[PDB]
Amino acid sequence: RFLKVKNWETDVVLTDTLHLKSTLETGCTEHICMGSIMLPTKDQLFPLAKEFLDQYYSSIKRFGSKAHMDRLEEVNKEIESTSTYQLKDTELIYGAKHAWRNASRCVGRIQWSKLQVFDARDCTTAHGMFNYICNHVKYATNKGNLRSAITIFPQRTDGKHDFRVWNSQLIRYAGYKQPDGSTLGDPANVQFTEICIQQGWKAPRGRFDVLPLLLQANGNDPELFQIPPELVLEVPIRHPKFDWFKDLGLKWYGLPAVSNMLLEIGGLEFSACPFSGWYMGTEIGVRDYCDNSRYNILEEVAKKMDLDMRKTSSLWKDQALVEINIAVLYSFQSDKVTIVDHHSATESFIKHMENEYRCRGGCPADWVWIVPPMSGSITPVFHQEMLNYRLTPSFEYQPDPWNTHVW
Amino acid sequence: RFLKVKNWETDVVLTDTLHLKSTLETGCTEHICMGSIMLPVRTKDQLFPLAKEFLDQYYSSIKRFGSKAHMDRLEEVNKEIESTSTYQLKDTELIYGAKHAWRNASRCVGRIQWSKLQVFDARDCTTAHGMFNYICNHVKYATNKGNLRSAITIFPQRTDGKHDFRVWNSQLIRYAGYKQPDGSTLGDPANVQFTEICIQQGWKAPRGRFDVLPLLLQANGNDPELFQIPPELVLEVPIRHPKFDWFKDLGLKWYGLPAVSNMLLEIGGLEFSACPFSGWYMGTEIGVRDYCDNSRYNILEEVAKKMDLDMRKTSSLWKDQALVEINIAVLYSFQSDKVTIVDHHSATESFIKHMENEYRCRGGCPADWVWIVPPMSGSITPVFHQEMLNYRLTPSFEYQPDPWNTHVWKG
Ligand code: HEM
Ligand code: HEM
Ligand SMILES: Cc1cc(N)nc(CCc2cncc([C@H](CN)Cc3cc(C)cc(N)n3)c2)c1
Ligand SMILES: Cc1cc(N)nc(CCc2cncc([C@H](CN)Cc3cc(C)cc(N)n3)c2)c1
Ligand SMILES: C[C@H](O)[C@H](O)[C@H]1CNc2nc(N)[nH]c(=O)c2N1
Ligand SMILES: C[C@H](O)[C@H](O)[C@H]1CNc2nc(N)[nH]c(=O)c2N1
Ligand SMILES: [Zn+2]
Repeated sequence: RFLKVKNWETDVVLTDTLHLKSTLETGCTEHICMGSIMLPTKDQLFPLAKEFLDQYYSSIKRFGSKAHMDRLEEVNKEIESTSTYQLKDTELIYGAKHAWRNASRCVGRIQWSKLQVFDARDCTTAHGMFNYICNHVKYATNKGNLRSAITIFPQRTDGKHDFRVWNSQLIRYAGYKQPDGSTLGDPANVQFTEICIQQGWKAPRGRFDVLPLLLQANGNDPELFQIPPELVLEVPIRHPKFDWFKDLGLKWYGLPAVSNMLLEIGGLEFSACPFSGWYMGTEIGVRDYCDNSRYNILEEVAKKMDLDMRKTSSLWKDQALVEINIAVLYSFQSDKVTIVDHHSATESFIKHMENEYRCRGGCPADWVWIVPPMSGSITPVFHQEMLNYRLTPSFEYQPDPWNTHVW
Repeated sequence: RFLKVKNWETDVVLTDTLHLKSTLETGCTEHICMGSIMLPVRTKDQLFPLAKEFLDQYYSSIKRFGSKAHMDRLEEVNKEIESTSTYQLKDTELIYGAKHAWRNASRCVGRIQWSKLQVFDARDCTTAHGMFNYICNHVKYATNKGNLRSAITIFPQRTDGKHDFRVWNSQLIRYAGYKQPDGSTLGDPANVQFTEICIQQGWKAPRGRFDVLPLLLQANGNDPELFQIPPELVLEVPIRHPKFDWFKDLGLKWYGLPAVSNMLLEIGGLEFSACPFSGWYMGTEIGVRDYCDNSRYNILEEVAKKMDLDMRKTSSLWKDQALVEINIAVLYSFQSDKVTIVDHHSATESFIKHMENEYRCRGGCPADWVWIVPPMSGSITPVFHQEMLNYRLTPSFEYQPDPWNTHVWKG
């Protein structure tokens, strides 16, 4: 019931009590751990509302006050009559910030209270969605001095009128399977690109074509919009020492912005809620560039470095990996686009954990995602025991809409 | 039931049924995952089902389930348990059990090897001196002048828990650590507490950076006794770098034989509290953890200094660059001296093939991702992208507390 987490580098032990407030299920049982699996009515709603409103009124030091009891009363009345309820602005803001605070896979949460919340609940059409999203993109980008933001579209009603952004991120590159058998662009995005073309997009057919948005308002068929090119800040990738690096023709975008997740606050479901921060360098340099199923660039880079690729034991993959990651960080920093390295981010997270343990009684953290995909044990998070559990408000994965949607 | 694991690089999906045979707990519940927690005297009544599960598993493995041999063995074991409160394994059952505890070790990336294990039966041992001899023989056999062979040496099982065999060393070969009055540590900081124990017990400490610790051995619940492994049996590798001539002057070396000596082997309900086992190293164990952990030899700074890297900001990735060079050096050094070692790319690739084989022939392969993924270059190894299921099968190796925390001193 009361649980200890130990840091094996520093011997610091912290005690977790926050997990007792956990609500949802983990995927694990006493017989099987699923820690490494990527995807493990009126009646239901009033408890969820009450749970949330209690935590909110507690946060503003007015728990069990008349304003507390009056709002619980009001939400209760409203669910009774209408089958749902509407969050106050103060509650929506609190809820969005806490969904981020509770996101166990996010190493960037020291920042959680500084989130700019854009209330797009008054949106009704796909053109409106497009407008809201351009404004989000411009605000968050801020000419390279990035600011965290979320834009929240209307909540689910009967579920036949869902707002969705069909894109997985606001900004992503097209992928095209070629006669050649190879893939041009991002292999992650082949299926979505086909949907875009099939819906009428005219693809430039290059290696870094920013995808159009596919927006679904009010459960209608999604429509296509292109983000103003001038709002998408991109960074050409060069290396501080290797002059040939630029010749690889690599670039990435400045703004990481997840658009396929579902935000749950007080039992209400916000199925379109694009959110953004800034990159940790490894995300681009290790994963986007070096995953065999992605741009898969290790081979080309190692060749330009003139390394012995004959045997795995020469660690050519590892050498080229480091360089690619030095290049990414240098390029963002030179163009003054906000980026964080995995050493600084993980150090920040350890501090955030201590804060959360001290002020909140714990911090749900998923070690499998928090530990960077390179140089794991030379980051402090590797040595830090973490407990993973699900608190609400939360961000949840949801299925790609082309499976749900009836055209 | 059926559980599926996906590999996100290949889209290959595997189906686990083996997890239905799991019994012990994981630490996890439907409300909390403890997948990153390092650490998440039997009665007769408990013992006969444990013996029976094991014997049914053994007899099935030799295609003799339900034979007269199988039935007669169950009867014989049952009678021994009710008569003596315990039982003895046949040599064949002991071998099978030891191999299976390895096959079942979910934190072990080297399991493709599991069926090649030399088992030394040391159940006739009675004294610390006897244990010393057995362990010397294990070291010499496993070392094989650099052509390393996996092995385990199994000392007598637990009886009343007051007569335990234990190796107090956590590994058979490890280096001393000495806390200095000024707060610095000489040698390996992981081994300071044990080093102080050896010293107190009468060890004459050379007080250098790589002093091989003496063995501290407990037989039959007695106070443990000190013994020095003959130095000519302890194979070591001086670490040098293929391109950097100054790497040798760091004065680094490491031992060739990784040999765990503090774990408990459970077979059919019986508990083998002293069961030292050894394989060969994966390079990162030394180059990443032993050399570069802040709490271990902590060489990153010195290496990066010598390399003249920009050390004013982490974003130059100086630590990452030094890290790779050190690991190249370890692999090169072991290879040049013809001492078995495997790189983390080779080891993980073989583990995936092993895992897929097991899913096909066994219905599963319990694996702990947190431990299986290497501590450098995680996602450029195939295991990073492989979903895994962790659960506990027996026979098994288990952690046990250090014996100095529990021992009743006789004086
Ligand atoms: C401000 C700087 C931020 C940093 C440096 C950061 C860092 C990260 C990183 C490295 C990941 C792993 C991404 C991956 O492997 O694909 C992640 C995941 C995540 N973060 Fe953040 N984060 C930031 C801001 C945010 C914000 C603003 C939110 C929400 C408001 C958020 C919620 C999440 C969620 C839900 C995930 C898991 C995503 C998934 O399941 O695919 N983070 N964070
Ligand atoms: C044959 C070559 C082998 C290789 C390359 C290898 C590889 C590894 C590695 C890298 C670890 C993680 C070490 C760490 O982080 O501390 C490990 C853990 C382990 N392996 Fe092996 N292994 C080998 C043989 C063996 C043998 C012979 C056994 C027993 C018969 C064994 C049982 C284990 C166990 C029980 C662990 C978990 C240790 C603990 O919890 O402290 N492995 N293996
Ligand atoms: C807000 C934010 C900040 C930041 N620094 N990075 C991000 C990364 C977003 C992202 C980019 N590319 C891929 C992903 C995820 C996989 N790593 C997508 C994903 C896939 C699956 C199967 C499950 C899941 N939960 N999430 C997430 C978001
Ligand atoms: C048979 C074998 C082969 C191989 N390649 N490597 C090994 C490494 C053994 C080892 C060496 N140094 C430390 C450890 C473990 C953690 N890494 C010790 C440990 C500590 C704790 C707190 C728990 C635990 N289960 N195990 C294990 C053994
Ligand atoms: C199977 C495994 O869970 C999967 O490859 C994970 C591992 N850790 C990760 N960690 C982060 N931050 N992001 C990821 O996409 C993944 N992928
Ligand atoms: C806290 C965390 O579980 C701990 O640092 C683990 C992580 N993964 C590991 N993996 C291996 N192979 N060996 C270890 O000692 C550890 N330590
Ligand atoms: Zn778990």
